[PDB]
Amino acid sequence: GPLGSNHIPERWKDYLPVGQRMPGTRFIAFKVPLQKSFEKKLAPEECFSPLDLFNKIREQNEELGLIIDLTYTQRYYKPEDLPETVPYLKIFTVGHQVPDDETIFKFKHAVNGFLKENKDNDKLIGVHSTHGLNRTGYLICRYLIDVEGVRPDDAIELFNRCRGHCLERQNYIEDLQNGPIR
Ligand SMILES: [Cl-]
Repeated sequence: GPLGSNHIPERWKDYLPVGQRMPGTRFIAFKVPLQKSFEKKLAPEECFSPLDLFNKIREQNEELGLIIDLTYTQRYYKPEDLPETVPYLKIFTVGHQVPDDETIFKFKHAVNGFLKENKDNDKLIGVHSTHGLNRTGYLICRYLIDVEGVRPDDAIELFNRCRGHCLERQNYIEDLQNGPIR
């Protein structure tokens, strides 16, 4: 049979696929869409493909202008397979430590480079990890705190309310609340 991993990440099925766009920002968070080979392991209602991602964005009357992918554990999809042409960036966010400073800067640079080129539209920066929750929430909130001067608890609350789930990792939360501006 074909070569290619296709295991469903632990807890992936448990999360709402796509959050609401965060008002006051151009962020939106989602869990990783899965390419076709994964679907052998899913019920139809559990599937969440790249097509489903774009459909759900459209349902909100929004449009992605950049995808930032934080994942590393498997090949989940190839950007060139996305059914809409959208700028893409991989930023590997590995393991469970607070994302390192290089990762934080690469995130900020990607966001800022997108914004500076899109001042006549409201296209979004879509950010995903596996669950679209922990690494995603951390980086979004770190951006808001550092770049926009948002109080950490206000960033976390906005992220949580829009995502549909609360940021879980306590070390991430603690760094947001008490760690340094990068
Ligand atoms: Cl991952």
